[PDB]
This record gives sequence, structure tokens and C-alpha cells, in this order.
Amino acid sequence: NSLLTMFRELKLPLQIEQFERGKTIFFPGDPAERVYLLVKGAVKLSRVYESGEEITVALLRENSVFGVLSLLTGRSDRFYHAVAFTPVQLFSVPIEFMQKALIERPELANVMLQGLSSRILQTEMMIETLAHRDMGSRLVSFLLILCRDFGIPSPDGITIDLKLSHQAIAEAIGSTRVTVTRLLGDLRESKLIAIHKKRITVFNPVALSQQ
Amino acid sequence: ENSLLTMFREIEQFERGKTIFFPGDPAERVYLLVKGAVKLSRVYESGEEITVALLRENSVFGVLSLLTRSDRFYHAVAFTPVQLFSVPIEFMQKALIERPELANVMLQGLSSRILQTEMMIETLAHRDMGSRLVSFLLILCRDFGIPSPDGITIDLKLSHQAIAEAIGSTRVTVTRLLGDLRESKLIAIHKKRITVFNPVALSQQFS
Ligand SMILES: O=C(O)CCC(=O)C(=O)O
Ligand SMILES: O=C(O)CCC(=O)C(=O)O
Repeated sequence: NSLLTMFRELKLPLQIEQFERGKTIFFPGDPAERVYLLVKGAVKLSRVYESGEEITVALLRENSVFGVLSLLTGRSDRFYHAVAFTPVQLFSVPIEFMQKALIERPELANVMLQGLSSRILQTEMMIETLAHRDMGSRLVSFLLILCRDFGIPSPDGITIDLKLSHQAIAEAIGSTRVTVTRLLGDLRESKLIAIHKKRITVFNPVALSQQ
Repeated sequence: ENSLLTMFREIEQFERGKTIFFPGDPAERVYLLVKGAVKLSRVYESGEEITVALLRENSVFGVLSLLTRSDRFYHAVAFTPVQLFSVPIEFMQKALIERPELANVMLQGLSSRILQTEMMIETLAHRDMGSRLVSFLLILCRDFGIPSPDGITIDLKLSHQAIAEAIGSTRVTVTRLLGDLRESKLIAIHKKRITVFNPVALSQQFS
């Protein structure tokens, strides 16, 4: 909760911004002039290669601070591509307002420090996921992250609340569409997960951890 | 600048291989790595290890403590000989509440670690093991590189096993790929240190 209440107040109030699914929040090349708080939805940070291929660096969940490059002072240019993965609501602030707002309303550098601490650890989770030698573990590991980040209770289990193309999954776990199609499909038959409308449900993740 | 030094100081020596913290430890402290390299690892009891982060100089770590306690789940080790400052949370939380101008540097410090961890994702993201190696080697050149006529010398005693545990591979493959890299006149291993000639050329391998 806390982060919302910090950002909002940052003399006139801060308006929430809407972003349609697929709309860019920032392009590689833009000046890194801003910090953001993702309020609702999912934002995908991606690295684009001159080769054409993209890699997902982070699928960020709600109440996440991002754009964090702007805090490094000296400005700089974005090198990642920030996109609304789902429909997105966020606050953005120019860097300077954050410097002062933190200084003055003192309690809340602690909220930003916790916000940023949260992000470091989450990324380190993603590394652990990407390091598994066998791709199936990666998938399961990734799916489990998506359950606690985007999971919504169903009668039939926990349901990752995202339109996830297999291609999307491919670009996050460092694989290809064909492999993930086969792995998923083999978790479907194993009665370990279920898929409808591009959304995945993992039964008893507690269990999926144990196998 | 760095100036994180200048905040923290208001030093501990650690021997190559000594533990800074183990899983099971309480998460009661924050650290600033002043000199050397610290390796955060995840131990898959039972048996093997995976490197989550090789941290370079002037890095804040132990960051779990800032989440308000908990227990460490990673293993913090002096990869080289290490100099660091450590502070209990309470002194640090208090300090930041009493003197709330020292937060900007911490915010930049933590931002940097996010950006650096994201690099390691770019690396492990590659499907091709050779690209991972090159990607990883290049990071090590920025982070631990010394200058050198034709390129850059990673200033670490790096076992191939170490490299294996960072890039998600095995010792046999690293030793092999380094060979192919070497035999292409792209790196050298002299007095136990990897030197990568003309990295910028090689960094165009990606983009
Ligand atoms: O992880 C983030 O917050 C995005 C990184 C960033 O700010 C950039 O690439 O400019
Ligand atoms: O990345 C770090 O700072 C170390 C993570 C940590 O503090 C822990 O595992 O307890």
C-alpha cells in the first residue's frame, strides 16, 4: 500500500496515467528523466537486439517502482523498452520532484528503499530461474513466480492473470516457442496445469514445487 | 561519483573464501563492499551451488534487511580478499530518519544493483552458451577489468567451475568454449587471469 500513498502526494496532485495493452512507456533512446510506480497491470521491460530478437528482462507486478535508471545522477538514455503488457495504470514523476519530495516528507525514502530492495530480490529470483540447466524446471520456476505475482484464486486452483503467449514465455525463460509449447502441453496432460483463453492455471503450486 | 563510502563511514577485513553470511543467519545488517568481490550464491541442499551475483566495489548488499526480521537464504562469501563496512539496520534506519539526506545515495546504490542484476538476466537469457560466456566475460571487464594494450584483464582468480556456476553451465563446456575463444585469438589466459582483447569489437556480437 505505502508506495501509492507516497507517490500520489508527489502543490497539485499527481494524476494516474492509463496505458492500453501494448502501448510503450519508454523506448530505448529516450532520456531517462523519470521514475514510475506501477499501480495496476503488468509492465514488461525488454532488451531489443539489432538482430530483431527481444529478451524479457522483467515482467513487473503491481506496486513496483521502475525506470530506476533515472535515480543514477550524472542524465542518461534508456536502453530497455518499457511496454504495457496488460492494460496499465501508473504514476510517473520527473526525477527532481522525487529528490525533493523524499528529502522533505522524510518517512518515505524508507518506502522507496523497500521498493527498490524488493526489485533487487525479485530479479535475483529470475536469475535462479534462468540458471536451471533443464528447460522444464525453468518453466515451472517461471510459472510459480507468475502465480505469486499475478495469481488470482480459481475454484480449480491458482490462475496466472495474464494473456501469456508461448512466445512471451519463450522470451522470459530464454527458450523458443516450440519448446515451451511442448513443455506446457506436457504439463497439461500431466494434470499439473490447465489453460484457457491464453491464461494458465497451476493446480496446487505447493505440489508443483515438490515435483 | 561513488560517495557511498562517505555516507557509510559514519572497515572489516575478510579472507578469500571467508563467509560474510550463510543461509539461516538473521538478516539484521546492510553492507557496503569497499574493496574486493563478493559472491552471492544459492545452495541447493543437498549438493550444488548457483551464483546469483558477483558484486563489485562500492556495492550495497545484504539488501533483504531493509524489508521490515527475516532469515538469509543466500550465501555471502569473499570471492577475493574483501574490505567492507557493515551496519545494523536500526542504526541505518534511524540514521536515515534523523538525517534524511543520505537516502539519495542509497537509492542510487540500490538502483545500480537493479540495473546490474538485469545485466545478468540479459546474459543467462541467451540460448547459446558461447554468447553467455562472452556476455559474462564482458560484464567482468567493466566490473573487475584492468586496462591493457590490446584489451582488458579481468582482475579475478576465476576457476572454470566458478564461471560454470555463474552462466548456468558445466566446467567441461567452459573449458572448451574458452579454448575456442582463445584459439580464435579473442582472449588470453596469462598468469591465471583472463584477458579479453578489444572488448568493444566483441560487444558488437550482441548489439
Ligand atoms: O528496471 C527498471 O526500472 C528499468 C531500467 C531503466 O530505467 C532503463 O533501462 O532506463
Ligand atoms: O542481494 C543482496 O543484497 C543479498 C540478498 C540478501 O540480503 C539475503 O539473501 O538475505
